[PDB]
Amino acid sequence: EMEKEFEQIDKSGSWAAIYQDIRHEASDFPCRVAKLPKNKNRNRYRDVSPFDHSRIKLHQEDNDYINASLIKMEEAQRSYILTQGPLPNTCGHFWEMVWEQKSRGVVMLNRVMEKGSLKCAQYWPQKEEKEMIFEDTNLKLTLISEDIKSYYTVRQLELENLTTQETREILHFHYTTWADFGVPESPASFLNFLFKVRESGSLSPEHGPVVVHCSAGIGRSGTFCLADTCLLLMDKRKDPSSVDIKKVLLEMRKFRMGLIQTADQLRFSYLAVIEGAKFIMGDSSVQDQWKELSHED
Repeated sequence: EMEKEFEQIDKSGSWAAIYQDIRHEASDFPCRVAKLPKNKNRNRYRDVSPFDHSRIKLHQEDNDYINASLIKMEEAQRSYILTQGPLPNTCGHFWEMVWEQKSRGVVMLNRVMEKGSLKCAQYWPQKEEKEMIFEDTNLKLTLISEDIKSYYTVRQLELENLTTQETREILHFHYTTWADFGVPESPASFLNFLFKVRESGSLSPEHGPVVVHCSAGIGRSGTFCLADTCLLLMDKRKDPSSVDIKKVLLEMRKFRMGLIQTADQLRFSYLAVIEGAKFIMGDSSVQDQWKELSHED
């Protein structure tokens, strides 16, 4: 039981040792494309790169590189694209990826400005009447509407391929109070947000993989994906005891390095999965309780 092990780790005060064990066991695969000289200005962080085997390729002749990884969870049958916060020169690439991969939702777990520094380009329009055109990838992006809550904002965007005039609705789920190298305010607040993404249809198999990013796309992004996958696995046979969280994280780390950046994020991941199990195991009313506890307005 993840709960029985959670209590053991807490009593031992061994979250740091557990977390370092995962670091030591994690997969190591080449990132040769990411390290090519011509891609240096496409990477936000020197030490966060996509593995070659799992990287998303842009469908263009010139340079197909974007710092983005396809995390394909075979047993859970869910996929995610994890990517860095777009740079000023990679916003067109970012939306090209969204188009080519047929994603329906973008989950953003950071703010543009965090700890007095710019963590992410302003890659979507903040005003309906000021749309964005990405000339390098021939895409147009319009803000359609916005639903602002206390700690998160949901936006409806229209993405248009200008070459064909095809248009798609993109949902943007923006968690605005989650500090880098931090944890959410509560399991309830995090799960309320996760179930909002789930409820929108953005995670469903008829769409492309959801795009998840923070600044580097590994820490907060890893926490989000790990909790979601763990809850989905539990859902499939109604068996909380069959879910080994550490092994799920290690499986995810076969597809992108560094997922979950602190021991307390790992610890939080356990808390979120343990609490979310109440919903999975038949207590539907807990979802309402999360929404109230989250004080979203």
